[PDB]
Amino acid sequence: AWPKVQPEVNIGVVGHVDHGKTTLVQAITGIWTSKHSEELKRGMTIKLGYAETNIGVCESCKKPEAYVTEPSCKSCGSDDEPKFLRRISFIDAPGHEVLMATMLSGAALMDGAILVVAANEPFPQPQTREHFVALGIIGVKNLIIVQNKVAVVSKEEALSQYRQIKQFTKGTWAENVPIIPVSALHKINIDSLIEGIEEYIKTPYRDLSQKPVMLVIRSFDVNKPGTQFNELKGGVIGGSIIQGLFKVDQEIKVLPGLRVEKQGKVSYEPIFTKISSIRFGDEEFKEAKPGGLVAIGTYLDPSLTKADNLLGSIITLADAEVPVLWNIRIKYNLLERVVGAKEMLKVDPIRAKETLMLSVGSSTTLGIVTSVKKDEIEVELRRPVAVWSNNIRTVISRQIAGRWRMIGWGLVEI
Ligand SMILES: Nc1nc2c(ncn2[C@@H]2O[C@H](COP(=O)(O)OP(=O)(O)CP(=O)(O)O)[C@@H](O)[C@H]2O)c(=O)[nH]1
Ligand SMILES: [Mg+2]
Ligand code: NA
Repeated sequence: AWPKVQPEVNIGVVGHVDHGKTTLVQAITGIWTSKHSEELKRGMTIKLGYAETNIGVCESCKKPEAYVTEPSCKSCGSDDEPKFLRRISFIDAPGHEVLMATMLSGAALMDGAILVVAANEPFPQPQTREHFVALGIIGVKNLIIVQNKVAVVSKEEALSQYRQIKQFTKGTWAENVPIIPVSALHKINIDSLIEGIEEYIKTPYRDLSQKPVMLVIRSFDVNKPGTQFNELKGGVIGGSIIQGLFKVDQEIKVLPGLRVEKQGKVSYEPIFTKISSIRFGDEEFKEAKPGGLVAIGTYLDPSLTKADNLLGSIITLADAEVPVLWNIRIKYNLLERVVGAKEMLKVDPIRAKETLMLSVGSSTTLGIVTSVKKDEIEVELRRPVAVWSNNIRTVISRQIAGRWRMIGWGLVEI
């Protein structure tokens, strides 16, 4: 039988609005990632979506069909069990331009990515570009480009767009990135995509001796309403471990922590707690490593974790030394153009006292520029940010025409 293990790798799913990211994840995993009522109602991804699957291979059968997502080789005429390869998981990002920040958050959790390009829409759409560039900037470079919805266009049209994609990636880090055509909705050529995932998105090496750091994207109260107080379960915090590993019963802290109000005056203080449980999907474990989205059960009052209250926090061991900063210095570079805009726009240089949006790990924070130089800016933040290492990538956004747009990136210097 196949072992029950945590996912060992995170694959982002990005691309322009309605190009079929969520349906693609469903075609691969059998799971629809949209869990929130507002998402199902409006017909869009809003929060980061998540889904897991095992990946195996039928060793006597021919590829790519030999690749499977369940322990069966019957589809190639074998009664033998397929060889288990690994468990993988998907970080399903929203495509809407207004939700770019959320994509950025998700990108901090990705080991690799699939860029979904609809074959029946003109390439390259604004968020195709913005997500692509974001991936490059952040360093998520194990990329597969998927042409989705090919079953509604002729082979000729698909090939025309394929040529466009090669032209686009030529001269960039993605020049030799593979392009794989599928229909997510009708489940066509999915096997080729699985094969591509095995070939192009290897599980990266993990140095488990590093200090444990988890980036937080979820937090919730798992109690049913009208639950008896003496049966109230502790708050749960969800996210991905980007380095090291966590274990049940470890003393941990959430940084920057909780918002404290003292007569209108606002500060943040670390939340200290203890790991009471560890879960990936429907399975419980004793330890949690990079790869997958983990649910950390704690002894926290559920009111503290309710409704993603802790989104953008990090979790570390209680004794870790981590700067929590209300001002940061960033060694930066700007893009030439606002790639996410419908109409072409040049990026203006950073101006003093300008308000910018900074993406750091899973966090998104507004700040005011207090110093501008050619290679460096300094920023006074509205809320503090936890900086767990030197030279963490940040992505810089500017409000253009009422919309926050990515305009550059940098390294947080401590
Ligand atoms: N014809 C066809 N339609 C598809 C395919 N994949 C998705 N769609 C359609 O596109 C629409 C949006 O699909 P969805 O998977 O939600 O796209 P999405 O990119 O996740 C939307 P968002 O950007 O808000 O997260 C749906 O009507 C869906 O049926 C496909 O392979 N072929
Ligand atoms: Mg979606
Ligand atoms: Na990564």
